[PDB]
Amino acid sequence: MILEEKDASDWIYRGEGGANLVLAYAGSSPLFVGKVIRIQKARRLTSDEQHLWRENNELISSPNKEVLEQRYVQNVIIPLLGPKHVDAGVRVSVSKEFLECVDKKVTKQRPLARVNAANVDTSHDSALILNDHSLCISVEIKPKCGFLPTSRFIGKENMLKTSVSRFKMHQLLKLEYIEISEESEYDPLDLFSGSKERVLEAIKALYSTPQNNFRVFLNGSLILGGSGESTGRTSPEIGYAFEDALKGFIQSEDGHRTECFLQLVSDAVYGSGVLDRLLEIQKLDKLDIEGAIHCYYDIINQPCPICELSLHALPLDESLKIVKEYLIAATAKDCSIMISFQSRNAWDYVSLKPTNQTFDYKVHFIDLSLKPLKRMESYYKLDKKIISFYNRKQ
Ligand SMILES: [Zn+2]
Repeated sequence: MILEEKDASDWIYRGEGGANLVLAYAGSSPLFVGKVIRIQKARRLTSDEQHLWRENNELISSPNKEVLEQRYVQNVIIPLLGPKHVDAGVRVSVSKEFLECVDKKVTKQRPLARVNAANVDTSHDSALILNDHSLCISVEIKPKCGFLPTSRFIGKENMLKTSVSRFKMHQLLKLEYIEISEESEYDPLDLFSGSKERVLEAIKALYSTPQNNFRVFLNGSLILGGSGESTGRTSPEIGYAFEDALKGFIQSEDGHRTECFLQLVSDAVYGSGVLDRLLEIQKLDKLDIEGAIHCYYDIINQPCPICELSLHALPLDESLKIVKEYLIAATAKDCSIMISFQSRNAWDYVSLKPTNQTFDYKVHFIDLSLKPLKRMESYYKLDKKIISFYNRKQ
């Protein structure tokens, strides 16, 4: 396997983040049918991190960020969340001339949002081939953190943290900085509750105010939510079009499909059990950032600007493990959930009782980033800004 210039006519632009481009397969080859390709963009491990991750040697010995992320997903994440819901991808060889071709294609096809985005990195010789999770109604949920901290290291001035989800508090700061059109009714505690009624309530809230937490795809094309944490509450107009976009797929009368869809997503999520395993990893944040931040300053060997005498007394081994676990928690807190459906016709699944319909589903965790050690400082600063603002507004 080696991709090159004539193969580049087989891939269409799908999307991108800050670091990677995603192209979908448009060709015919039984090899890449239902596959996407992840290509590194140009930009322009540290020893501490190498010391922090020393346990997993392959990770520290990775020659580039692509390999680093794959092995983090494969070697650190998969043992925690299980292979069933995580696709780490298959590395493929790529030629410089393939990449140079993809470059020209991306600059011509990128949406307006992305017209000045970074070039493809043409020095690279590898890309990642992954299953297309959109291929089918696809539902992407960014759930955020689903528990309330109880930590001893949370001081008396910050006690609302013990009472009010980090998400709900953040909404107020977002609304202050004019980043959202209004407060979302979504509560992660509901979604992670293990309660059927509460999950459905969460899904309805996500549908109503998607922000950047709820997107729905038809065959990989956005039919709800999308670019705009800033885009507002689902309007009559948007609601109506979405209802119609569901026609044929959900077999109910005009106007009733949306409610069946929401039920379907709710049943899939609760049924799958995927939130429980995710919640466990979020809870690898055992101390709260207000605890874990002290351990951080002991790893980078610097006086602590926060000072918790006992956290600084720990042996180095135990500090490394705590930050390590916080950082893995941070992956789980910031990942997304992709639920893919297809309807069975009369000739893992969910049923709708009024419809008499059946739906295959698959669930994957996506967006599983390795968090750089240094980010602890910004984890702390954001945390301090969130609570003081909520405190100030109470
Ligand atoms: Zn300290």
